[PDB]
Parts: sequence; structure tokens; C-alpha cells
Amino acid sequence: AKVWLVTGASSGFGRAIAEAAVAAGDTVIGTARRTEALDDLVAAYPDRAEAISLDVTDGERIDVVAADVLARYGRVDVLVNNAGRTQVGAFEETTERELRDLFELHVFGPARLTRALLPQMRERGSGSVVNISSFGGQLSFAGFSAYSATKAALEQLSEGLADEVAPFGIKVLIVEPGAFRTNLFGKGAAYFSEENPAYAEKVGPTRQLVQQPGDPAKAAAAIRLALDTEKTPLRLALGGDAVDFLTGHLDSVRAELTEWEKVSRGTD
Amino acid sequence: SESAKVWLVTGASSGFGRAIAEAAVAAGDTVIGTARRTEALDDLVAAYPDRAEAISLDVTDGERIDVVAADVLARYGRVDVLVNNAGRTQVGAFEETTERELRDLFELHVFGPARLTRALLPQMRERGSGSVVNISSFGGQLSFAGFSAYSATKAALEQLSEGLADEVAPFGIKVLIVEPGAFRTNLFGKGAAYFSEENPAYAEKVGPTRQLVQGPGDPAKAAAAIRLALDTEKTPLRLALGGDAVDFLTGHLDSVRAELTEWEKVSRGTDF
Amino acid sequence: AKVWLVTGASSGFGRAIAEAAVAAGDTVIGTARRTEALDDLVAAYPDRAEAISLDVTDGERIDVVAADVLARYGRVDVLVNNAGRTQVGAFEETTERELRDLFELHVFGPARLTRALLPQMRERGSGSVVNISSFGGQLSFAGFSAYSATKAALEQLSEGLADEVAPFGIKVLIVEPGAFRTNLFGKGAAYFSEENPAYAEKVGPTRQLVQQPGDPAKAAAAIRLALDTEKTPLRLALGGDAVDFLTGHLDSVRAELTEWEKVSRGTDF
Amino acid sequence: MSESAKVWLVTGASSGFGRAIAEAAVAAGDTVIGTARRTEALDDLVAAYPDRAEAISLDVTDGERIDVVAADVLARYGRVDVLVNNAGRTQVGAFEETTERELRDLFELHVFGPARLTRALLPQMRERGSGSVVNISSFGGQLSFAGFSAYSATKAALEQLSEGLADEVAPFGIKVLIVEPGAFRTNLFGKGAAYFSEENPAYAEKVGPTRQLVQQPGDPAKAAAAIRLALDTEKTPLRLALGGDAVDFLTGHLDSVRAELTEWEKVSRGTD
Amino acid sequence: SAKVWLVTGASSGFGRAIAEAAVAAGDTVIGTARRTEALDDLVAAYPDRAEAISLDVTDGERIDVVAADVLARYGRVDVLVNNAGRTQVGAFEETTERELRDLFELHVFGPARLTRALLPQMRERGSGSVVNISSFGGQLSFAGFSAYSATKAALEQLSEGLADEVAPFGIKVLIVEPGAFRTNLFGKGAAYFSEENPAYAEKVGPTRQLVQGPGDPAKAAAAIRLALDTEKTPLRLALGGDAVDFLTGHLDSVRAELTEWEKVSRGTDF
Amino acid sequence: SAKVWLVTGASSGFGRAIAEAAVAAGDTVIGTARRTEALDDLVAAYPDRAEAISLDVTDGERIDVVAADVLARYGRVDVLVNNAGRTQVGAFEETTERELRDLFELHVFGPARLTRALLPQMRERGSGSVVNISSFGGQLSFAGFSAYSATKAALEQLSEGLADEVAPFGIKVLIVEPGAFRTNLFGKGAAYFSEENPAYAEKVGPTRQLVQGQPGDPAKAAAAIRLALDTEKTPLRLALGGDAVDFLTGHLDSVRAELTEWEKVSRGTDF
Amino acid sequence: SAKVWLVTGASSGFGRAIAEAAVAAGDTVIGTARRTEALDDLVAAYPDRAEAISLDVTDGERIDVVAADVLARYGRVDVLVNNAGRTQVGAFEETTERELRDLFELHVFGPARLTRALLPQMRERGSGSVVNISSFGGQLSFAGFSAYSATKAALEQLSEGLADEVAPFGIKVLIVEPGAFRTNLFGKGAAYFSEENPAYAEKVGPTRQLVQSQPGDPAKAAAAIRLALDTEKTPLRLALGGDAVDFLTGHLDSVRAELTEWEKVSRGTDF
Ligand code: NA
Ligand code: NA
Ligand code: NA
Repeated sequence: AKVWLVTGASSGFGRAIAEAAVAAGDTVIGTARRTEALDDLVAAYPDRAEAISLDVTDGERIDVVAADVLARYGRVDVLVNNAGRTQVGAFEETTERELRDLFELHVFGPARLTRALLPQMRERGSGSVVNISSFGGQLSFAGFSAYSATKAALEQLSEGLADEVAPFGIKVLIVEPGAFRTNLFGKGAAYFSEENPAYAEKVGPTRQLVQQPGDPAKAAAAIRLALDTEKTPLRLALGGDAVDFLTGHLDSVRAELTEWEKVSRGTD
Repeated sequence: SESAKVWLVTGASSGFGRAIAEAAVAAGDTVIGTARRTEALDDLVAAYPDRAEAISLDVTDGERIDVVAADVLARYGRVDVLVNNAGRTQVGAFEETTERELRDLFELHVFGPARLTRALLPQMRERGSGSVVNISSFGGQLSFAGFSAYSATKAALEQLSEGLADEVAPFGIKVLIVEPGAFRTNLFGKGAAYFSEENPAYAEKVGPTRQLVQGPGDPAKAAAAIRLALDTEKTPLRLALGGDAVDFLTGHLDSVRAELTEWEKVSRGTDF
Repeated sequence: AKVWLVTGASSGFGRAIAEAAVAAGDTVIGTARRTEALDDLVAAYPDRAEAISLDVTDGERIDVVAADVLARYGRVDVLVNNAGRTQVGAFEETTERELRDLFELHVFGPARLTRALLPQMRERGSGSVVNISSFGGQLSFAGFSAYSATKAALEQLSEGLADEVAPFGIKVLIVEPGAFRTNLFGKGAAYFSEENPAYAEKVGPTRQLVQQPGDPAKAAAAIRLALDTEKTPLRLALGGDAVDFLTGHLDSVRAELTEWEKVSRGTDF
Repeated sequence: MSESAKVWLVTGASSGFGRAIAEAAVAAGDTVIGTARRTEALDDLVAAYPDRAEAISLDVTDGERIDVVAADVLARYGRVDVLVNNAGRTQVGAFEETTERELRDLFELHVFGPARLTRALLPQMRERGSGSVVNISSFGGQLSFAGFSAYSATKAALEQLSEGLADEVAPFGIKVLIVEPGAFRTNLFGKGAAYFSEENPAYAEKVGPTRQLVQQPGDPAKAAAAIRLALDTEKTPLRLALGGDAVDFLTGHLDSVRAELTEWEKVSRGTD
Repeated sequence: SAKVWLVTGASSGFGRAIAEAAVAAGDTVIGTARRTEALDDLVAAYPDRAEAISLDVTDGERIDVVAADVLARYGRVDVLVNNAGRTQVGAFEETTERELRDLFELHVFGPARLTRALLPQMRERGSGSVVNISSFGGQLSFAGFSAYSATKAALEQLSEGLADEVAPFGIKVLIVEPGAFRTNLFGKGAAYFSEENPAYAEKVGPTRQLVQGPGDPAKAAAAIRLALDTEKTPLRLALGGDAVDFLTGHLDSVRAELTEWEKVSRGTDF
Repeated sequence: SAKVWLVTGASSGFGRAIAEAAVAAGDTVIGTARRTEALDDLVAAYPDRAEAISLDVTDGERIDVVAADVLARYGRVDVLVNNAGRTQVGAFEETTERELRDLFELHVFGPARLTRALLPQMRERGSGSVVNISSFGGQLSFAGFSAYSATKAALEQLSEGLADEVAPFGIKVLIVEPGAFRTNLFGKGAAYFSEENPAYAEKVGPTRQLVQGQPGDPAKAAAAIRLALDTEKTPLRLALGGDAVDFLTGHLDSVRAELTEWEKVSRGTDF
Repeated sequence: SAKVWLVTGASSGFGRAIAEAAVAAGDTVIGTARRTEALDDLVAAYPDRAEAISLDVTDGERIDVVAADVLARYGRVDVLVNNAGRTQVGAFEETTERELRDLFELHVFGPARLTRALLPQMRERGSGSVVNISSFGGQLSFAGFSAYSATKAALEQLSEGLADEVAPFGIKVLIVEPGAFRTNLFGKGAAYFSEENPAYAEKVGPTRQLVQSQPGDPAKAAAAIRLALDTEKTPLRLALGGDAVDFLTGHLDSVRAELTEWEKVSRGTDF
């Protein structure tokens, strides 16, 4: 029986991941902004699920919650960083406040929480850190700059960490979903900047993209499968759409590198 | 007669930025180089007293970014090429990196450059020409032991750059992500570097990264390649510089591709 | 020759109103968070259109903008409070911050601008205050509580003011649009709270409503028609969808009042 | 507690309509928590009903104190069946005379306070699958006139919060009632605080009459019995008008809004 | 007879070797680090003789708390080793006041406060050792080393003055002046390098290389223990040939210059 | 040509003597003191070539303002002399953290900030002098003198590293190491002596006696400084007084002796 | 029945002498000092009748805590001795405001605060002594001694007013006016010297030398204080040492002569 701590557990992937752990017999602590958002999970598993109030934006609260969960449970086996939100807007339209906020949620908060729980994993010689990224963690396009920037920062913190904690048997999994249904599991908040005529043609489609094919329950099962495989992948894309964006981007980056390779190598 | 292109280079007092600034002035461009202390740039201004100016700028200071950007526009009328170069080397285990260290690196490498770019974008747009050159690293696409914070900042800068490029292409604005390896520090000097304490839990992994970051590129050749990239009809999104950068980038591309391929069945199976 | 000040002129309905004013021969000051969005308008009418930077969440900047306009233009004849955003969230899912932020854009901001520009209208004995509301200014439903609350506040500020300034010859018009096409004038900002499964059945359809038939240029022309009438209507609904929502809500309020009237009147001494 | 008894939480319970509601609840065998700024105001009711009535100090303006008081009641009583958001102030003055401070203060009392308190008690109502939220509005919740703009703006906001919430929470068996009284007799129950702005010459003719009106009186005891009838009816009305004045005002305004919509309908519909 | 060692900055490099030597010889060690977790490996290896305590030596109030707590639970500290610090390289002109103050905090003020906290109980016993980890740079400087040398020399002179005062109490004061040690077993300490501008690159470049990298830190830790086990403990213990050479060069040059100018020096009498 | 001297702590001791020697030699002097009135005599004697400016060297803000004002109005500073300071004697355990920090502010942080403020214009011109008033205590210590010596040594080492860095720009760095000087004609800085209990009296007592008092003439010290600055190779250090010379030699001898004593153990750590 | 003595500045000199004489007389002593180290031997030698408490009399909050702590644990204080302080020399013009304020904190405000905290329990009991260690300087001054004299004189007059008020309660107030005492046995108190200004050197120099062997025996001084307190009519003032007696009679002679000379003028100003 593993102890799971899942941030943003009241909606989307977080909720589906939290439900799948309790269903498998694990012990889950789900965090959300409002404890009561997880009232149904807790009332159905009074013994193995707990809801805690946590704003991933609040560093002080992160330290309190990490310490309280460690104190009362003795350990965290799996950390899942799922707290977050959707944001679409032109680079120029994104305010510094909106940019800093998204980084608090997707980067600084998850890093602080991860840092708080890493030592007991290292000391035990086992544990998993599961970071909910996006295909956006490797690529961007019109309207997605702030979002991709935050997810790519998360991804590179994960890559670095993974290399460091492999010796301790710690698994780091970067999950890269595409679009998933929201009727059954809900979703996190979403903000869409004013579209000004200069950007509408480019940014407009990204608004549609973010505003169907994916099953959150099947996603959570694939995450558990990847964690339970001998060699856990560093990244797990989820959805045909995510896969398509990722391969197309790998393709164009390699093409450009080869094209400019002689120039690149000539600066030696 | 033609108006000379106006280059604004941040962290232009040493290293790669000083090579880029030098390249611009020797080619006839007008250069505003920035540094925390203007006196850091005395040698540049002494050499090019008519075409080079030194302005005091801490890229961690958002109010000052806005003041400098507005001041440069007021006196030069425009900025043709913005080079976001300011920054530092940083090495430490993820567990060893303090929140303050992580935040300070994001200020320098992400928030400051984002603010400066937003301030200068509108005049590029209204003119219908301009270049934003963001100095990244092979670490803007990949990471390893001791490099987590650095790679995180550069990847954020790269993704801001990818999004922006897609949005401003219709305006004729060029966005260039530069991904160098290590350069010789002979004439131009070196940028600041911080190395976290290495404890025995991480030393075997983090140790080599410290060495990698400490020390053979030619910064002048690198600076020429940037200018070539900017002068070409199809300006690439990325320009890696140096053999090690290319090797690192190719190895990461391969590893990512191989992993995607292996896991593709599972990835595609999550639909209804 | 009238001086129009239009907030949120950057996109959607605000752009259309400002565009209609200049096409009519008036002088326009359009405000937005960023001036760069209004550049083509200023380019087309360089002597009669100006773009000013204004976040209506910032009380100090409202005061500065208002004073600057009155100094350089001498007056404001028509004030249009249009700045704002669409918002969707279950009541319980709305954080206090999401609630207060919407009240800044739709209520406190407009109230402050209006107070600052009211004295000069009152001294001149003419002026119009045009408050961009919604069918939501009179009614609400799942997912729409915060939005409706802000717009209803704005409508009732407008009702009380209208009665107060009528003797000064000042016009107050509450405009109640449905949804407009935004392929021409650009789409406004939109905020959506976290979605909870327990609420999805109800909030679902509202998200979809917000995320077509209205022509914003026709709406702008309707506003000016209403203003040009000697007895300006207090309210001007725009679009069949808005009229339908409003008549639906008026029907149900009326039926309820009738049903409970005996009990209601019975509570007096 | 008797098996059929209900827990009522009434804000602003020490005087006026809120006092009458609190008193009607105890008389009906219910258990009451009444709040006020000075708890000592409710001493005489607590002494008359030691085990079924409690006074708790609360400024609805104070959101931290809201959360504490709500948690306290739920801990100690186990539930709240009926919440009455009654705390409030009468306020009159010209739009132009009202300070931004006075406006924000009235929004805190009438809108943000109740919103937070409601939000805090809604989940125990949902889990139990029964409960009532009773919001004390005014005829002013649907209409305004000279001197009344701030007060109407706040009541209308509270009403629309209620309308939206009502639609969301009906599936859970939760009742949401908007009460719309006129002025009440004050001889037996007293009244709430009241502020009347300076009336300058330019507004005296319009605002004067509003001051008089706000200052045909309702019977608060019968008004409280009507709230209880409305809540006990299978189809609870969304709105309950109270008094001939409120009914006249509300029906007269619906009439005018409808007539105007009719007159302008061709113009309204023509915007496709 | 077991001794209680308190070693600041004990998790990596030289301090960790000093901690290792102590526990290997049967003494008790309290090692400090900004995070207790940095020391997990030492506590794992020596569960009964090593403890890790969180201490940021730039935090004076935390210094008082940690010293009192150690006394409360161990009853004494026999050997204090002021080891916490960092390497720092940069031109005098490029060094910010903040960077200068932070280095003084780590290398001077923190050590002074901690020493003060722990002296009374050594006086009371009539025994103890204060071991201050300096450098050849505690006696000399050169391009890029100004801030570093300044902090180490201050620590040295505090030490010289203290040694002369506490000798009658049976307290030993040892200034250790190491050169470059191998960092392959216990990791390396933190290091900050300033930007190196063209005006200073030729002079400061070689200093960056010198601190970036021939010495055995295990032998260095043994030499410290030997110097303390000796009836007459030297005031200074240079460690490494490189240290000896730097120190001799500076002695020679200071003496040559004193002599060259001596006639002028002596002619200022009233 | 005529040089511009900025002298901190100009109202007493070496600062006063150096300021008077500069103006007598035809140079221009800006002297600083906490109370400008302390420099009234200087300004009255040389109304056109001396100026008094108020400066507390513990106030970095004020340091910045004064440095900029002097550069703005004089156009340059040729010679910076750091003489601001005070004296303290007391057992290491008697010295409060506050007293310790205050000494470091006066002797180290203040002079460093002022030096950094004036270095670029020296570097740019290719000429200039930095004159730091240290002590034999900048190389050595003993009972009662720990705090003082620690601050002076910090200053010495900042000077060593700086001197090496700016030699290529022709800038002179001069560490002045005086012994005991008469104070009846030039005065001196404030002096504090901690409580001296019987347990420390035998060791600390002699140090109090030594700093309170005599042999040295500050006017002659000022001339020796100007002589060192005017010589082709300026020494990095200038001791002043036979007493300082004996202190410094004795310390060199014992440091060298102990190095040699333990040398085999030292070299034994090499792989 | 042994009395409870609270002695400030018990760490050296006179305060230590007084604390020791009290334990030797069989009394109970609480000695207070910024640092307690010097008192270790007294505490260990008399573990049941001597205690050392850390107290900086400049810190009013700490005065309050310590007064309260002693009253709660011992039940009372019979004899309060205000002895904390330092020596200080400087020309009036060379005395900075901070130097003047610091000396007033030590010699005036702290002692006033401690006395106030302990007076109620004396008043309620109907017995007690307040012993204030002044100086001949509490009545007179001369070059270099103005701050010291000003603080001691203020302490003396607080004492004169207090003595008159608390006489009817049976409380004794004793102003002790010592001259220079030997420091080789009991140790030496802190000493502060203002910046030296050459314009004052001839006047202030001799005073500096005055405070920098000494005739007085602190053990004999302690015995005389005890005798003064044991006497039914305790004198208001007790000079100690021939030097003190001579300074004081010199001052009384001059004040008396000047009063006489100007009496007619003085009395001529009546309405
Ligand atoms: Na480096
Ligand atoms: Na000073
Ligand atoms: Na003395």
C-alpha cells in the first residue's frame, strides 16, 4: 500500500489519478483550494482518502502541508503535481502578473513541494514524482507561450532531477497529455486574454484547441502502468493528438539542426 | 545613405555578449550595451565612442527595464535587434537549490527578457521589421545532474520564443533562439557563475557537470554565425553553436524519439 | 461635434462603438489596458481618434486619465463603460478573488469614472452615460452568478443615477446585448472557474453559450438611435437572444408576484 | 434537540427584521444562532431560551471572522439548516455624493460577506441534501431611483448571486429564497443602522422624498411567518415580496421594463 | 576518553573529512549544514556517534539556539571547528557590497558569535580547542581574491588575539591554512565567481583557475588532530606544499619591503 | 600638476596631518568628518584649496552622495585617503557583536564602498592613489586587540588584492602601518576600553597601556607618505615608527619559525 | 536575619568589592553585570548566598524582568546598589550626542528605572537602602569631565529628592562619592574617550591622565559603605578617599565665596 499525495485532486487528471489509487487499495491525500471539493472521494473511502486545503501558490502553506502529511502518514510514496490552470493569449497580451502567476502554479510551487518530499524518498530508496505537463512542455505556438514556458521549465527540472535520483531508485515521470473530456472529472480554471485584431488569426485557433478525445480514467491507468514497469519512461505522452504535436516538433528541430550543422560545428 | 541598425545587447560587458556587441560595432551597427555598472563597458565605448553606448541595467529590476527601453527609443528612435544575453552559469543538485536561487535565476533568464521584449515589440511591429535574439543553451532543450535550474530557465525562454515567433512572423519580425556550448574566455572575459555545495549523495553525478561548465568555442565565429542566421532569407528558429551543443541536442532528440516510439501504443490507447 | 470616451475600446463592442462615433463625425478617446490595439483607428482618423492606456481596476489611473481628458479636450459628452470580461463559474466554485476582480472591472471602475466625469456634464447641462450591461443584468442561471451580480449592480447604479440627473438633461442608457460576432471586431477576455463534476450538468451549457448572431456595428447604430431620442429608454436590449432571456425572466417574476400577492400584502399592519 | 427542530443562523439578529426572524424561529421550536456586532444586544433572548438561542459576535464585513464563526457553529451544532443573510444598513444619497469608500463598505456588508458565509455553509447542505439560504434583499433588489443607487446596486448583486446559485443547487434539494420587504414598524423590534448623505441643492428635490420613504409600514412578525410559509411550500418561490409597498414598487417596475422592451423590440431584434 | 566535536559546514569537502576523522577515532560529532538532510550519509554510517543539525551561520539567533541545544544535550563541546563558508572570486571593482557583506557573515561574524557562545563552558572546564579553517589567503591576497583574503585575514586576527587571551585557561586556538585538496570523496563546497570583464580578465582569470583546480583531505584532517594532540599546539597549521609556498613567498616579500623602507619608517620620531 | 585629495577622518590624527601637508604642498583637499566644524581651521587657512564635507563612513548612502558630489565639482579625485576610524581594546569575549560590526563598518565596509566609488575614474585616467591607514595590527594581534586587528587585516587584504588588480592601470595602493604617535598637536580618534577583569588583566592590561601611552610625529608621517607616493616604485606597505617595525619583524619571525617547525606535516598532506 | 543585596556592575571594581563584603558579612547577594563570568568564583564559593544575573542597565525591559525575577524568588531586596557605569573623558565640544546619551542611560535612566521597580517593596516593608555610586564629580566638574559630572550630578539630585520623600518610610539613601581606587585586585571598569581635538589638548590632557598608582582600597571603601548604612543617621553623602574630599572642599570653598561676593546683587532682584 503506497501513500499518494496529489495536488489539484478535485478535477481533471488529479481527480482521476486520486480515484484510481484508492480503487487499487492505496492511501490518498488529495489537495485542492477548497477541502470540500473532494467531499465525495472522502465519504466513499473514509479510511483511505483525505482532503487537505492547499494553495500551491503559497510557499508557507506548502511547507505546513508537506510536514503535516509526513507527520501523520510517516511518508509519501508518490507525489503527483497536478495543480494548475489553462492560459491562452498573445505573448504581447500576457501581463507580467499573469506570467508570474502561471509560473507560481506550474513551477515554483511544484518544485518547493517536490524538494520538501525528496529527502524521505532518497533515504528510503524508493518513490515516484509524477509531473503533469503537456505536449506544450516541449513546444509552443501562437497563444500558448506562457503556458508552454511554464510546462517546459517543469519538464527540465524533472529531467535534471531524474538523472540525480535514479541512483536512489526514485522514479520521475513527465506526463504529457493532449485534450481530455471534462464532463465526468471537471477541469481546472482557464483564462483567455483579449484577442486584438493583430493576433486573432494566429491565437484564435489555440483558443479552440484548448476549449474531447481523451479518457481521464484511461490516462490514470497508463500512468500506473508506466510506474509499475521495470524501466519507467521519463516521459509518457497521452493521446494521439499529443503524440502528433511531439513527433512533428521533434521532426522540425532535427531538420533545422542538420541544415545548420556545418555552420554550428564551424564555430569550434 | 542608410540608417545604421540599432542593436541593444544585455549583459554586453563580458563573454559572448561582448563578442556579439563587438561584432555589431565592427560591422558598422549602432550598439547600446547594458551591464549592472556602465563602467563595466569602458573598453567598448573607448573603442567605439561614436557608435557604442553603455547603459546601466539590472535585468532583475522590472522598473529599470522599462526606463531603459523607453530611453533607448527616445534617443535612437528604434531598436532593430534585441539580444537578451544577460545571465549567469548555475550548477547545483535539485535538492540543494534554494528557492531564492531558483527565483533569482528565473528573473535573470526569463522574467527580465520577457519584460524587455514586450517593451520593444510594438515598435518592431509598427515598422514591420526586427530581430529578437535570445541567448539560450543546448540546456534549453535538455537537462542532467546539477543543471536542473539552468535548463528550466532556458527552456522557459525557448518556449516563450517559440510562441512569440509564431505570432510575429506575419509582421516580418525574426525570433532567433541561440544554443551555444562552452566558449573560450580569452579576450572577452567570462560571465558570473554560481556552484552549489556538492554533498556525497550527489557528487558523482553533479561533479562532471561542474567541470563541463568550467572547461572550447570561438565567440567571434559564434557572433558571425548569429549575423549570418539573421541575414539569411529563411532565418532558423534555433542556431546551435559548437560541436558539443550539436552532440547534446542530437542525443536528446534520439532519446526522446526512442521513448515516444516505445510508448506510442500506450499513449494512443487513452481515447474513447 | 461630440467627445466620446469609450472604455475597453480595444475589441468587440467597444471597438464598434468608437468606430461608429468617428464615422459619424465625433471625437473619440478609446481606452484599453494596451494602446497598441487601437492603432489602425488612430491611423485612419488621426485628428479625431486617440488611444489611452487604462486599466479600470486601477482607481488612481482612472482619476489621472479622466483629468487628462478634461484638460486636453475640455469636456466629455458621451461616456461609454464597456471594459470588462465574460466569466463562467458555479457559485461555490467562485473564489473570493475571482468575484472581487469581476466587481472591479464591471462595477467599481465604472462607478469611479462616472463620478469623475459627471460634474462637467452637470455644469454644461448635457451628456450621456452609456453602461454596457447584458441580459445578465436582470437575470442569472447556473455558471452565471458572478457575471450577473456585477451587471445587475451596474444596472441599479444606472437606474438611481438616471432619475437623479434627468433634471440636468443628462442621458443614462443601460445596454443589454446578447452575443455578437467577433471575426470582425475581435474576441474579448474570458475567465472560467475550475469545473466540478457535481455542477457540470448545469454549468456545462453556460460555458458553451459563452464560448455569433449579433452584428456589433448594427448594435452601435442602435445605441446612437436610442441616444438621439428625446426620451431615451432606460434600457436597450440588443439581439433576439437577449430579448428572449429578458421576457422569459419577466414572465416568471410576474407569475410569482401574482401567486404570492395575498401573502405579500398580508404582512402589513 | 427535538427530532423535527432546525438550526437557523441569522446575521444581524439583534434588531428589526432579523430579530423578528430569530424570534419566530425560537417560537416554532427551532434552535437559533443570532449574530450581531455587540452580542449583549441579544442578551434578553438568550436568557429567555437558554438551550435554544445563542448570540455570536460578528461583523459580516470581516471575512476571517466569517470563516471562524461558520466553522464554530458547524463544529458545535453539527449543522446549519437555514442561513439568513440579514445583516445590513439602510443608505441614502446621490450617486455623485457617495464616496468610493461608502460604496465598497456597502458591497462588503450586502454582497461579499453573504457570499462568503453562504459558500462556507453550502457543502454541509449538499452532503445532507437539504437546507435553505434566505437572502434579505429589498424591492430595491430589482429597481432604483434618486438617492438609492448604492443600496439598490448591492441588493441587486445579492439577488443575482441568489438566482445563479438557486439554479445550481436545486438538484441537491437546497432552497434559495430572496426576501423583498419594504419598511417595517420599528416600535417593537427596533431598526438597523442608517446613513443619509449630505443633500446638496442640485439633488434635494429628487433625493429628499427617498429619505422620507426609507425612514405604509410592514409587520416584521407576520413578515417572518411568511418566510417560513414560503420555505415550507413544495414549490418555494425564488422571490418573496413583503408588504403592499414592495408589491406596488416591484409590479410597477416590471410593467415599465416590459413596456419599454416592447416599444424598442424591432430595434433590438434588428441587430442580426 | 571521547571528545565532543562541533563542525560547521560538515556535509562536504574539508569539513566532512574532519567529521569523518573524529567519528572514526571514537569521538562524538555534531555536524551542521543549512539542511540536516545534507548530512544523511554521515549519520547513516555512524548512527551512534554523529548527529546532523540545521544551521545557517549567517543567522546569529540560530547560532545561539544551536550552541545552547548542543550544550543542553551533550553537556559540552570539546572542539569547535569553524568550517562553514564558500570560495569567492572576483575583482575588487566588480564585488558588490552585498556579496562582500555575505562573505564576512559566513567567514567572520558567524564564527565569532559561535566561538563566543561556546567559550564559557571551555573556560569552566579548563580545556577545549577552537579550530578555525582559514587559507593561505588569511595572510595574503592577489587579483580576484580580495574579498576572500579579507574575510580569512579577519578570522586569523580574531584568532591571534583570542589565542593570546585563552592560553591561561588551557584553551587551544588553531588556525588551519589549507591549499587545494581533492574533492572526489566528500564533494566540494559552494563557489561564486563574479563576472570577469576585459579590464580584469588577464589578472583574475588565473585566480579562477587556481580555485577551480594535489592534496589529501584525509591526511589534512589527521594533521589537525595531531596538532591538537601536541602539548604545544601551533597557532597556525599550513596544509599542502602549495600553501607553504604561497606563505613563504609573502613572508619574503613583506620582509624585503619592510627592510627597503626601514630608514624612512624609523625617521618619523618626534 | 596639482592633485585632488579626498581625506576621510580629516579632523584628527594622520588624516589631519595628511590634509595639512597636501594643502601646504599646493594640492587641493576635501576633508571629511562627522562634524564639519572640526575642519574650520583648515578651511580658514586655505579658503580656496580646502573644503570640509560632512560624512559618516558608516552610512553607505551618504558615501555615495559625497563621492558623486566631489567628482562632480572637482572633476576627479587623485588621492583617496581612508583615515576614518576609532580604537577599541577589550577581551574577545567582552566585545559585543554590535561593537564588532561597527568597527568593521568604519574600517572595512565604508572604505571599500568609497574606494569602489572612486576607482573607475582612476582606472579611466590611468593614474591615482589609494591610501589606507592601517596599523602594525593589520598583520598581527594579541590580547585585547582581536577586534581592531581583525578589521585592519581585512582592510590590508582588500588592499593587497586591489593593488595587484590595478597596477596595470598605474594606480598606487599604499597600506600605512603606524605605531604610536603624539596626539597633542593633531589629536586622535575616539577610544573605548572594555571592562578588564582579573582573569584577563595580566594579558589585556599591557595592550591598554600601549594604546593610551608618544614617540611618533604625525607631520613626519605625512611627509613619509607623500615621499612613498612620489617614488617610482611605491611600496605596498609603509610602516611608520620603529615600534611598528619591531612589532612587524617579531611577527614575521614567529610566523616563519612556526611554518618551518611544522613544515614536514604541512607538506605531508600532498599526494 | 541576613539582608538581600542587589548590586549592579558587580563584575568589577567597586561593585565586586561591595558584593564580596556582603557575602563575607553573611548577607545574600545578587550581582548583576552585562556578563556574569567574573562572578563565577563568588557563586561557586558561596553557592547558596551568591547569584550572578546578566543585566544591561541600558535595557529597560530587562531591568523590569530582573527586578521581578529577584522579588519573586528572594521575596525582597533590602539593599539596592546602583554601581553599573563607565569612566568617560572628552571636551564638551568633542562629546557627540550619542556619547552623552549612552552615558546618561548607564548612570541615570537605568538606575532610576531599577530604583522605581524596587521602591514599592521597601515602602510596604518600612525598611531598605538605596546606595548610589556617584563620584566627587557628582558635585563639580572641570575640563574633560563634563558628561561624567553631568550624569553623576543628575543621579545625586534624584537621590536628594528621593531621600527626603522616603525618610518617613524608614528607607535610607546613600550617595557614595569615591575618588580613584586600585584595580589590580578587583579589576577595571569600562572607559570611554571622545575624539581628541588639539584646541583642547592642554585642558583635557591632564584629565585623561587622571583617569588613566591609585590611592583607594575598594575593600575599605565597601567597609565604609556598610558602616554608613549600619549607622542610625546614615549620611546622605559619603566621600571616599582624600582626593575626593579635597576636590569637594575645593568646590564648596569656591561656590561659598562666589555666593558671598554676589549676594547683594542676588538679593537686589526681589520685587
Ligand atoms: Na566558471
Ligand atoms: Na565616520
Ligand atoms: Na582607562
